[PDB]
Amino acid sequence: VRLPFSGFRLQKVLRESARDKIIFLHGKVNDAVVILEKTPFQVEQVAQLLTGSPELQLQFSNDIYSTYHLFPPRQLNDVKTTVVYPATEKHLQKYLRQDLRLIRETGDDYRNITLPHLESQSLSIQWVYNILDKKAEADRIVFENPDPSDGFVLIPDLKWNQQQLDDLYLIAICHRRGIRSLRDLTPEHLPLLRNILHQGQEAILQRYRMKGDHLRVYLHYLPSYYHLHVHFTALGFEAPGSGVERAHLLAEVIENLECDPRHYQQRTLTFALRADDPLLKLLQEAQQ
Amino acid sequence: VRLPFSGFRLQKVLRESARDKIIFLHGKVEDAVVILEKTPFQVEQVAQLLTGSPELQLQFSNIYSTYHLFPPRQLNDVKTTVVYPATEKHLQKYLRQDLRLIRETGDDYRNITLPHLESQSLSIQWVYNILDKKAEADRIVFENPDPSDGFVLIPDLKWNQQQLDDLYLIAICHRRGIRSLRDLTPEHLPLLRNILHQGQEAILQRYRMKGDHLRVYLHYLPSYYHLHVHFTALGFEAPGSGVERAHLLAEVIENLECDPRHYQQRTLTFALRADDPLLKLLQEAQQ
Ligand SMILES: C[n+]1cn([C@@H]2O[C@H](COP(=O)(O)OP(=O)(O)O)[C@@H](O)[C@H]2O)c2nc(N)[nH]c(=O)c21
Ligand SMILES: C[n+]1cn([C@@H]2O[C@H](COP(=O)(O)O)[C@@H](O)[C@H]2O)c2nc(N)[nH]c(=O)c21
Repeated sequence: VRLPFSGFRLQKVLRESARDKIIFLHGKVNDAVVILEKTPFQVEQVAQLLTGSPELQLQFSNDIYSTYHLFPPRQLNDVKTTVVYPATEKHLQKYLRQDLRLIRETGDDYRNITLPHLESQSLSIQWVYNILDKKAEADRIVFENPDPSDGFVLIPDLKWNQQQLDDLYLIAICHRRGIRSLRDLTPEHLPLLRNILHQGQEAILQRYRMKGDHLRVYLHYLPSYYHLHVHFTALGFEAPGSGVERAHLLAEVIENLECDPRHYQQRTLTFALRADDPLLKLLQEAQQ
Repeated sequence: VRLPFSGFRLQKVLRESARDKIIFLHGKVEDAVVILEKTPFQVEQVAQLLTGSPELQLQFSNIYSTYHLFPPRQLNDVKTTVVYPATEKHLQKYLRQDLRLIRETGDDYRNITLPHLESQSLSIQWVYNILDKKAEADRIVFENPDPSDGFVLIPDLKWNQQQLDDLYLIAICHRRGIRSLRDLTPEHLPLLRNILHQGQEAILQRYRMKGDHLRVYLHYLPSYYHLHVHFTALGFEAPGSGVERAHLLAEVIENLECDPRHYQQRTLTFALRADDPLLKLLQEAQQ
């Protein structure tokens, strides 16, 4: 009934998520990670509490709505506490997560700052080509249009174990090379984009029995690697990644191109960067 | 204080989630919805608890060890929201349902969605209360009182105001009759900009949070049909901030600048519940 160490000095919040009601703490002892997570409610305990006189403090009241701070008895307050002692530097590194900042990249900013900065790094996407010519992961191919210009390869995301449909996640990687991102799309890629959208959906209906209206289909701007690929996710599955600051629906990307051929070269795209990403600093410096 | 009703007979669990530790309850008291949500942690006060004497209880063990922790009163705050009297619309709104996506064309909005929308929607009495100062007046963060281009920025109902990690404010325009994104024309640009700029700058004044820490957007299919803009901490993955729901204000403004008839002509994408009559009406029109 005690911690495996004496005393706890907070050195750094490695990561928090108010959505999941969780925190990851790094504290020195006497190196150790503590993790605190609020628990699910039990229906009967809450219902029992609400027939009575719960300890409440009013936050506000408007018409039929009202909110409060409730301070319930012991039974509902359980915090799942996961300690990690000792902690190597590799444990502290895998929990660390950087604050994100928003950036609004005009078309000119892309050509002058982002693109040059990207060309100065040499992101190897050799792994992608190995999938495309089946040197790697051929067993995982769900569907393929083999057309070198307008085709693609559909594969399940590495983390989706495939044992349920709640969290269905696939990605489509285009066969054609040199499409770095959203920024390179023009009406020329419309047939490719249409193939991914409608053949991708038809593929998933066949393999997994999931209708098209159960699919969020999108690209990421700022993607993690620079060779066009599209995400197909179950709609019921909510993660960061389908957020508006990063996800662009393929269907809408296609319609933008049909209405406005130069949309993705001329228009301003909004995305988030880690606060320590040199690109963030370079875009800021150029915008003031 | 006390709840605005007495008793509570659980009729049904509308929605229950282990992921984000929240429960939505339909009770008789006359209907009421009572929402209970576990709260984010306060950093300086967890560090205090751990260094003193925690109340622990071993469960699993190995370097991985697991416990049940029962903290003192301060860390146990549960965000409690009551709708009372709840209407039939409230009961369906919060009920766990299978969601389907729909791509609503400009014509689908005029012939199907809007006429359905004009039949009925949730009362907007709370919005009129904020604007007329009969409720929540002492929580106003910034008001531009211009009838047409003005708004009131106020803490969202969802936010318990205890930490910044889940900062959440809404800007509600003073001008009536702007039901949603689909009514926005270039004449609304000065308003939308006022919300973007004056809204962000007010957040900078009050909370010291820069605008690049902020996600600022509208919901399409909003639950309440009187234009209002959401302001959340970027680091907060807020429900309703997914691409199938949220439209960045700065992007809406620029859409309007490039193409004046954008939100009347273009196809929007949103999710509807399976028990939503709108979904069936739209699906019949598209088959
Ligand atoms: C009844 N009511 C609803 N809200 C908020 O206003 C927003 C309405 O936003 P919406 O875009 O119409 O969709 P949503 O209900 O699924 O989020 C919500 O985020 C609520 O948290 C409210 N916010 C305040 N401050 N006061 C209220 O009385 C009130
Ligand atoms: C090296 N690699 C990266 N990815 C995907 O690309 C994204 C970025 O990966 P990183 O964590 O290496 O930046 C992830 O979502 C992965 O799903 C990869 N996906 C597959 N299927 N196979 C690979 O070997 C591979």
